Amino acid sequence: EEKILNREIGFAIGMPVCEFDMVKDPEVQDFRRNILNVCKEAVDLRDLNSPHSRAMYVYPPNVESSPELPKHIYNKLDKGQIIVVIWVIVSPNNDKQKYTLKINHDCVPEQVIAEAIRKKTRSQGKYILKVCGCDEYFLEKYPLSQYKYIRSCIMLGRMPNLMLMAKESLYSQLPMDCFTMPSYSTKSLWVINSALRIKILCATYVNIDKIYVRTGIYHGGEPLCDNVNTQRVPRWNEWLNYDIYIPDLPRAARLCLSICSVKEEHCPLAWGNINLFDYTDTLVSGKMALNLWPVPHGLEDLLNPIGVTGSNPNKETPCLELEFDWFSSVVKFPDMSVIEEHANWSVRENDKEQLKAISTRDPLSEITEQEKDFLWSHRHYCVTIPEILPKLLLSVKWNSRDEVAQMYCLVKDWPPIKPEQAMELLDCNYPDPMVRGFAVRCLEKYLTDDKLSQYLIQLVQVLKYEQYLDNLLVRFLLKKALTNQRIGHFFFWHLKSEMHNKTVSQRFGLLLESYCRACGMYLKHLNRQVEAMEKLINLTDILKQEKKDETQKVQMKFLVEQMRRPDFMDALQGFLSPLNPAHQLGNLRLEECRIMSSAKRPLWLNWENPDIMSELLFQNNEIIFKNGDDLRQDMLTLQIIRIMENIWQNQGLDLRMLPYGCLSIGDCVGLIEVVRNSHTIMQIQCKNSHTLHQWLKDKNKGEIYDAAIDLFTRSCAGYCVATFILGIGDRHNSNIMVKDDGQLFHIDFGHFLDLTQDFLIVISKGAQECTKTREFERFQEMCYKAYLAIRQHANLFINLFSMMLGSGMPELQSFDDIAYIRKTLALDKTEQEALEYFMKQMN
Ligand SMILES: Nc1ncc(-c2ccnc(N3CCOCC3)n2)cn1
Repeated sequence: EEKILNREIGFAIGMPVCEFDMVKDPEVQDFRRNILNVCKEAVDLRDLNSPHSRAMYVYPPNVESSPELPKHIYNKLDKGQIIVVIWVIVSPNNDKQKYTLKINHDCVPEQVIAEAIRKKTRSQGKYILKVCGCDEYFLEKYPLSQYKYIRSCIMLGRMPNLMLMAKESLYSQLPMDCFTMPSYSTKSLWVINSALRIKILCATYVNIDKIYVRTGIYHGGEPLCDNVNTQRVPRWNEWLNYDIYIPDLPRAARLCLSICSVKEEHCPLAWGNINLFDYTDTLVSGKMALNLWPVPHGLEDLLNPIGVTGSNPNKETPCLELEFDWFSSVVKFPDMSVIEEHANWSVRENDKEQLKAISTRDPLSEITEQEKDFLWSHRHYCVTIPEILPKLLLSVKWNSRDEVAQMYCLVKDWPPIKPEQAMELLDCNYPDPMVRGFAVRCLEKYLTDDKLSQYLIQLVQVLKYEQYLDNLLVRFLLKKALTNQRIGHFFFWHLKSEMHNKTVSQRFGLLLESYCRACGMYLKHLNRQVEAMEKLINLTDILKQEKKDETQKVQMKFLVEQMRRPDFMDALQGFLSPLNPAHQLGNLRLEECRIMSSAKRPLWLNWENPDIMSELLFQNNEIIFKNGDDLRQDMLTLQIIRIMENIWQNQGLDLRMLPYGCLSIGDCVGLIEVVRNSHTIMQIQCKNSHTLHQWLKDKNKGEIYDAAIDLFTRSCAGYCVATFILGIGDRHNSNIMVKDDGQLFHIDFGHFLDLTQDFLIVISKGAQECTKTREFERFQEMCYKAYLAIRQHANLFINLFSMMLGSGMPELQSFDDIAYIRKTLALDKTEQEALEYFMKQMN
């Protein structure tokens, strides 16, 4: 019954569900019950047009955001038509019959199926089209070229191989749903005319010269008043008085505490932050016990205002007891109507052009005090340039309820903005729940499932910035994960991979419980993925701890011996790939598995593809399992590279990049996708500057030589511009790879935000004066055009990095690290001045 489901949920999260039942925090138990509404809404969407809607949840169409094909992709077609191969399995003997078609690139799946039926019968709608070799279906009326698989075949010049499948054969393999409910289911702040005061009672569990408590009232990372310290001494029993009146406290105000140690040398020993208002909008009052957190490396200040809000779950840590005033009644933050009343009671063409100039500045551009006052005075004209909302929100004095009431009214009527601009309002700079709610509404209105999958790692990270467990953002993400299994799969893994981090364990564990309770039979597939990953984690841990010093041959004897055990073989075969759940990982080809001699000794694993038409895609799936490397920098880099490639493709610049798959599975463990038929530059050379070009010529003889040199040039141009803008380091010949067809790509992105002679000879087709050929001038023009196209999209890139500021990545800890892109992109210069800077760097 439910005891079975709770056991399976526990195995998926890596935490027994009864641990959440034991938590007495009312916010936790209210979240567990209230999130079930989102679960029921999603389950209802899945049964609305059953069984078609159930099939589209499990197998959502993998399409691009727009049906429009860029001019250079349309040119690859034959008079706007594509040649596709439709296969039909005609049992007995499982015989494969192919029928080749030449149809319009925008033909919907049913038109393609009808043309195949016509060609077959020359010797109605109870069929569906599947991609040969993987579990990807064409279940929706999109034009064929919009499907990522088809669009990928047009570019690349490959032939689409689709399979005509009986609609009944798919629907019968979909499970029967249940999603049954679990067993676990005043005065106004503005009338308190006193300044804020908080009593610091005593600190337990605090085993140099003296100790004191450092405190501050903050809104985001910005202090609303000066910091106040207790006396150096531990019992203080002292009331701390702040230079801020209670009615001027914004809704997202937080108390940031610290226990510091003392030409005096100061150092934080522990920190803790408390929301001044709880999840029910009640101002905190009475006694409270805050368990503090250890100081994170590289703090550079006495307080941590960006850090997680709430008491440390480990109650055997420094515990600071605090007392808040009680004003005889429960104090609440005023209703929207009350705020509206106070906002009302609070009240040139050269100026319109000055607002337009400020509006075009990037998120990290400095806005002077004169400019902040200028923007705020024209706050009413600003509703006509909606892209200026983030700049106007920074101009508001958040410690003044008169300005904040007026800002709330402007936000309540603000025109919707594009998702990439609404995402800037979801970083740590904008804590206000009305600002954050506006941003989420822009995402619900305009974010496609495609763009949501693309920006999933920033949206899962910005969940950590929410003040409360139940919020608009988490409800949006969970609804999208519970209505699109491809989004849900990555949503599950992005959360699970952070369960080891205790500052987020509770939030992410509760969110994972809701997801597992409502995802349906996919939980059984997720448990197989989790079980295979645990066997690999334990195995690689035994290798890196016990058999660490033994030889590679002795380690391989142990790996084969461990992997041949029944328990291990069953766990490592017949499960979906966490890198791409559309790929089934059948039988382990142990003869092809090897312990690599690369850093941290990763495992190169090879599994058969059990698809009946595996030969039309890939017969074997090769994945690297790594233990010891933080795959988060690689994830972020590969996401940026994919975004840069789309910016170039859509602007008509055909620069082909290779953002191979890379999923973090937990604490410094992950999977990396093996790009088939690839070799490092060092391998090509060790099997002189003219060696590389010679290897490419031996592999590509004839007309296919021109294609390989062109592809090499384009891919090389994209990676020179990308590595430049991002400041990617350690670009030696073992981190740069090349494919049989000339495609160049980089690997291992351990360094970010800080052209060999062999490539120039390949680009110039063999010439000795390579830097003087016309091919080098054409390659140089590609770089300049690629550089300027990305510079036009700088606000997107600055925002995608800014959302990663609180991930804990050593390379991105502050806005000074993101400022590296402001220098390479030369955002403080003109388009002509930036191109000349880039040209000087290239020359
Ligand atoms: N973090 C990180 N990322 C990638 C690697 C790595 C090392 C060796 N080979 C590959 N390749 C094989 C060819 O396909 C592309 C992936 N990757 C290592 N560490």
